Amino acid sequence: IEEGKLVIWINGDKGYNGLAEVGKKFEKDTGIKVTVEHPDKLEEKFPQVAATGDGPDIIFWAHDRFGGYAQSGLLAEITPDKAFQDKLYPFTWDAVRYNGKLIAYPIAVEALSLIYNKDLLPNPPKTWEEIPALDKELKAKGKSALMFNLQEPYFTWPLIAADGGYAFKYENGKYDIKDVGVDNAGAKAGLTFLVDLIKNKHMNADTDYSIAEAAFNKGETAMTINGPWAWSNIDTSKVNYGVTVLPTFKGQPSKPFVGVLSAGINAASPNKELAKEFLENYLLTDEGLEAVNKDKPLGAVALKSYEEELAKDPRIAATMENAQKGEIMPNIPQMSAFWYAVRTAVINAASGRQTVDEALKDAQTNSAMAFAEDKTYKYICRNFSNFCNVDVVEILPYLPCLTARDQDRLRATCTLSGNRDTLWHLFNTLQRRPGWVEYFIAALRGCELVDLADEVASVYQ
Ligand SMILES: OC[C@H]1O[C@H](O[C@H]2[C@H](O)[C@@H](O)[C@@H](O[C@H]3[C@H](O)[C@@H](O)[C@@H](O[C@H]4[C@H](O)[C@@H](O)[C@@H](O)O[C@@H]4CO)O[C@@H]3CO)O[C@@H]2CO)[C@H](O)[C@@H](O)[C@@H]1O
Repeated sequence: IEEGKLVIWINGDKGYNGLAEVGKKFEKDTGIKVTVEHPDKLEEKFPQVAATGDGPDIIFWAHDRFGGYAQSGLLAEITPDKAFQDKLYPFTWDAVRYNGKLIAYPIAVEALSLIYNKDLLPNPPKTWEEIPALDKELKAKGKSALMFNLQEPYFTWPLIAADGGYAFKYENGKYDIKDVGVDNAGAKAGLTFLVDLIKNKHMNADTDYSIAEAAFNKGETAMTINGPWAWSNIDTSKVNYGVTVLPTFKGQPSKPFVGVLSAGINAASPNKELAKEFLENYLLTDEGLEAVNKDKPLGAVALKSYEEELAKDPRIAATMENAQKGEIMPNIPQMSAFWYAVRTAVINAASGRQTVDEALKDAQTNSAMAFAEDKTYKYICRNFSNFCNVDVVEILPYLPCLTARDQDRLRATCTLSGNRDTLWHLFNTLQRRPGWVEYFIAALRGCELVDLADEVASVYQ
């Protein structure tokens, strides 16, 4: 990472050109060049490159990713004084507080809304259940009722959660990792309804972000589901649109997962004070946020002074109405595994590779497995010295989850670097492999390391 400049990563659906304008003004005042980038998969690349001390100085994503980054030591603790904290809504700071520390700056609150074409549909439906018949009628004039992105579970979550789906149960001050709601009756009813929409040819399983967007902005579909960032493309299309509350399902509100766009500082950045100055004194001002918002709308901003004006816009009131009905996402490290499991479930059920019941059963099983394995791997790392009696060569015969290639590599590592150094690689390789914990417990018992085996079983439970 280069000292004396700032490199920023933000998602390609956000106003990165407006952000670049804030960076130019920063450069004008400070002499520090700001490069804004929107890499593909930046939220997956970040933890890869940052672990090795590279990456951007500043990373923007919704807050659900940041607990995972913070647990890995990838983020600097942010240090706004009390006066600056006072500028932003307390509930937005709560989104970026992880184990008692502020780990990012909150930018804006995002919730999905129903966006509809007033010329095709002056009175949008209050319920999901009326969408099939509306589509049939619209199909008669060469249009459709509703298209939205079916490739990302974020857009389908509001419907899965409506009748009772949830990610993690919050109870007694904490999210319960072992109480997960993706395979209860409410979750199945929501996904079943979506699957039925597809089975009945009211939607297409491969509709994605760009397909849904093009159709809506060209007047071909009467409704879409999207967030505030999509509004400026609709503005330039001259579709006459409204933004309103999501349709209800089974008489209950759709419950979108609410994201706080947040900006974290790379723990490896040599430019932490400059990054703090940029974020506090340039971005989180009326002018900084205006510049970004004018490019792609941010949603309900964290900055009170600016939000007082945005709150007067019906599209923002609708956003916050949908937010009230949904839930702020957890920022916990288990969030990414939850989302991966739900993505697979929705795509498998929509495409017909699995029934809804198969798809959600696997989502529940596979996410619980992920949480438990990640926790065990984290425990092995923090307690490495407990495991330094483990002899890599002795343990390999009991680890059939390792491929022949894994075994040869580990042998070579052992030859070049010794057993202790190889143990780290052993654990790192195991955790990328299916069913590793059971076999690792077995392998420890096979080597007569019963207390160690029991200690692993205990953490994995
Ligand atoms: O399965 C391979 C795919 O994996 C990658 O996507 C993952 C992410 O890495 C996870 O973080 C998660 O994504 C969440 C996201 O964290 C969450 O904030 C929300 O994202 C919204 C966002 O808040 C909003 O601002 C706007 O940009 O839309 C986003 C959704 O498109 O919801 C996401 C889940 O949909 O899970 C996904 C897996 O779904 C990788 O990037 C993919 O390319 C890859 O196919």
